[PDB]
Amino acid sequence: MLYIFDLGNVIVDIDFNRVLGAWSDLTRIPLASLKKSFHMGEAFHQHERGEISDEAFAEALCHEMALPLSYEQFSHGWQAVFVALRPEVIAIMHKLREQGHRVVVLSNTNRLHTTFWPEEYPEIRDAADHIYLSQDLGMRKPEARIYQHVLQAEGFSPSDTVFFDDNADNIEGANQLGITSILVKDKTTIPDYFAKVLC
Amino acid sequence: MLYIFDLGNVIVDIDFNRVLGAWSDLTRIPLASLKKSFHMGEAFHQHERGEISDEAFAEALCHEMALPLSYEQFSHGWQAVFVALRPEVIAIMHKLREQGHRVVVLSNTNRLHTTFWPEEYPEIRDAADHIYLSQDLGMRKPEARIYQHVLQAEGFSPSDTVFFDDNADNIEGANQLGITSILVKDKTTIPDYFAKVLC
Ligand SMILES: [Ca+2]
Ligand SMILES: [Ca+2]
Ligand SMILES: [Cl-]
Ligand SMILES: [Cl-]
Ligand SMILES: [Cl-]
Ligand SMILES: [Cl-]
Ligand SMILES: [Cl-]
Ligand SMILES: [Cl-]
Ligand SMILES: [Cl-]
Ligand SMILES: [Cl-]
Ligand SMILES: [Mg+2]
Ligand SMILES: [Mg+2]
Repeated sequence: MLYIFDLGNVIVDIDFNRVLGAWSDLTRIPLASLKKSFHMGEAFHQHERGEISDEAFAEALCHEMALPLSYEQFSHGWQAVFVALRPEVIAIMHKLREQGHRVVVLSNTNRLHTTFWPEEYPEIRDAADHIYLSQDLGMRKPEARIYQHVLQAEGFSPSDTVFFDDNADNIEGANQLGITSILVKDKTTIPDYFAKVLC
Repeated sequence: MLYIFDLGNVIVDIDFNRVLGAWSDLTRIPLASLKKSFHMGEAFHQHERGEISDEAFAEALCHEMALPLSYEQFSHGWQAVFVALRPEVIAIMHKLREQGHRVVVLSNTNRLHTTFWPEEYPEIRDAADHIYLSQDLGMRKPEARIYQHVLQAEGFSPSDTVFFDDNADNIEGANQLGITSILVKDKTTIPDYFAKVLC
C-alpha cells in the first residue's frame, strides 16, 4: 500500500501561538492583538507554493499584524514554533515500511530559508520513504494536482492509497480522486487504525 | 507551606538537542560533532549568574564548538529549544496556591535578552506566586546563597519548605540547609507526592 501522512497535527503537534508569544516578547504588542490579527490567507498559500519569497511573506504578515520587525526578527520568532514528535506515529511509519508498504509525508510548509523546520528533523526524514513539500512542488493541499503528483511519482492508484490528515478540506481534495482518506480527529485515530493490523 | 519548583524537567520538558539541530541546519556541521562539543562549564555558570553578557556567553560556546555564527544566528538557534508544559504540574501549582500555600519557581536561566524563554511564558508566570531567576540574583543552584535568598525573601523556615528538582546536586544543596528536597525522577514524582493530599 501507499501511506501518505500529513505532518502538522498528525506526525507532530505544532503550535504557532508560541511564535505569537515570541513576537509579543520582542515587540511588547499584547498577545491578544496578535492572536486576532493572525490568519492564514493568500500570502500563506503563495508562500506555501513557493510563489513569493520568505521576505515577501514576512512583509505581508508584518503588514497585516502591524509587526515592526526586521526579516531577521520575524524569522527569529518564527523559529520558536512549538513542535513535538508523536513517537507512536513515527514507530507505525517505520513498521509499515519494513512490511514493504510505501510511506511518505505530504506537507504544506512555511519553512523559511533561515529556519529549522520539522521536515528537516532527522527522525521524520528517517521515518519516511519520501517527503513531499508544497514549496518544492509549487502546489499545496488540498489542490488535486498535489495528490496527483504523489500518486504519479510513487506509482500507485487511488485505490491502493491511504491518506491521513486533520484538515477536512485536505481530506475532501483527496477523496475527489478516490484516495482512501482518514480524518485525524486526535492522537488515537492513527494508533487505532493500525492497532490490529500491526500489534 | 512554601513550595519551590525547578523549571527545567519539572514544570516543563526542555531539550537543547533541538538547538543543536538548528545550528547544524544553518552551519551544516554534523549534529554529532555539536553533541560532543556541547557541555555546561564555567561560561554557563557565569551566564546563569549574570556575570557575563549574552554576547560573551555566545562567544564562549561558539569558540568551544567551532560555530561560525553571528550573535544573531546564535540567538536564532537558541530560540529553537524544545519546551513543553507539564499541565499536571501547572494545575497542582494553581491548586496549592488557592489552598493558601506559597508557590514559587527557582531557575538557573540562560535566557538571552533576544529570546522568549519559559520563565516569560504567561502560563508559568500565572501559576506561581514568584519566579526566582539566577541572572537577576547573581546566584545559581546549587549554591546555598540562592536557597537562602528564597527562604529569606518569602519568610519561611527550611522545615516549612518543600523543593522539587531533578538535579541531584541541587537537591543536596537544599538538604544542607534543612529544606525538604524531593528529587524529580520523572513525570510521576510530583503527581504522586500530591495525589492523596489534593485529589
Ligand atoms: Ca533549514
Ligand atoms: Ca524575552
Ligand atoms: Cl504540515
Ligand atoms: Cl511592556
Ligand atoms: Cl500541511
Ligand atoms: Cl489542481
Ligand atoms: Cl530551569
Ligand atoms: Cl551539507
Ligand atoms: Cl535550573
Ligand atoms: Cl553560597
Ligand atoms: Mg495537519
Ligand atoms: Mg531541572
